Amino acid sequence: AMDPEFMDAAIRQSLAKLGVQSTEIQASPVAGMKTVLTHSGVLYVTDDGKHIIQGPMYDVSGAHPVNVTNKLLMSQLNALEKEMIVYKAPDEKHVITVFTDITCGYCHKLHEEMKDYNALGITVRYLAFPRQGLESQAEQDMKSIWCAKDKNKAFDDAMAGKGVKPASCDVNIADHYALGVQLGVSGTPAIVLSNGYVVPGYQGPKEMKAFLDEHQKQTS
Amino acid sequence: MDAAIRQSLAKLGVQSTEIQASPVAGMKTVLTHSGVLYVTDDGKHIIQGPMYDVSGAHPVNVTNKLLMSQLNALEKEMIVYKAPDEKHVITVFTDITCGYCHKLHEEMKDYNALGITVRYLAFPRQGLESQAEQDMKSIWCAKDKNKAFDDAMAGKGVKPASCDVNIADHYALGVQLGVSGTPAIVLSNGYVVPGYQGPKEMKAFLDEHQKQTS
Ligand SMILES: [Mg+2]
Repeated sequence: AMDPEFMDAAIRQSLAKLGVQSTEIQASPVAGMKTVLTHSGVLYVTDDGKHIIQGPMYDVSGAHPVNVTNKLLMSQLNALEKEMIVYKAPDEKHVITVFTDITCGYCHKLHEEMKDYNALGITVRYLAFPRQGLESQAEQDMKSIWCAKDKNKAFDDAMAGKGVKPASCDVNIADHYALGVQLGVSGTPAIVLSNGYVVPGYQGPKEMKAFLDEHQKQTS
Repeated sequence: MDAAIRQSLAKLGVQSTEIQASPVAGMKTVLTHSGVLYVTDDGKHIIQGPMYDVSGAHPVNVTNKLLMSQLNALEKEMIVYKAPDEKHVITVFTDITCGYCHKLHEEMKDYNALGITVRYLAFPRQGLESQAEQDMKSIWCAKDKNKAFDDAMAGKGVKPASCDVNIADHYALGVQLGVSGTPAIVLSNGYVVPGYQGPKEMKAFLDEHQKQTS
């Protein structure tokens, strides 16, 4: 608190040379490296800022590798819960957070199946991840959806093909996009599980439920 | 010994061929058949390479810089086409069934004429035991390797041969360097330029790179 942070200052200064001007520096479990969040991804940086390596980092001590970068990011993820468009399941067995795009093919398929996911005990929470870019057709539309009085109704309507009624908001979609990139999201839909594990591509309700049951059993 | 690292890797089905120091205290550079992993001494944490030194004016990929030792150790099984007045040396992962590899090769004199020496290693895109692998094994086992390579590239067939070369060694090093296709051009500090590049473009990039890395 009254403790100076010379070394984190070296990290910021180093990244600045690389054009990376906005950073969030936290601890990493690897001795001599810090976790460094940027808009373009997570970087592991030595304390002195001289060596950099792209995330993610794995803990392989247990029976399966866990992505500790994503486990760490679950804190940032869960802290956007009031901006998530949530479809809760009656007796929740599992919660997933999906990065979605209203022009995304399998995002349409997934949303169509929302009832089936919910029937299986799976709650789905959406964050926005527009392919086209951080300033484009989908990105602006999704800002309007996210700022609606009833996000569920708005989202359902766009996905149904009814178009989107505009609105303006505190929410910056760019926050969702950066979290996604940090998590390693390389396209939509991107399904993020409770410990930050990002599922490879789309899984429908039956397969997802099966996978969630095992993921839960084999993660602490 | 690095027992903990090796134990961790074995749990994952990974085969280490070399474990050595890294710029990070308590973390090792681990060379595998699928790439370079950075692994803590205690066997617990892993980050996939490469690592970058960002202290100088320009970032350097230190993983590939380190790998240049492995690369240069293989100098005697490279097929070398030296430039009369050598100003740069590049190493090229090639495949005799790769279209741009023939384009690159047929311009060998023009690269040489600009002062660029080209050294080949084999990278059979279709993996080991493939026909490309076999033909290139035989090529690399010829007594006149340049004669054999030119002739295969010119369509005059490949004389069968056996020797100490194990193409898998070339392939693995390529994968470690980050080679994901042929031809792949490797500069004196391990920097990889993917795909064919013409003589003039290559000469320009080499001059820029040399200025940046001195
Ligand atoms: Mg640390």
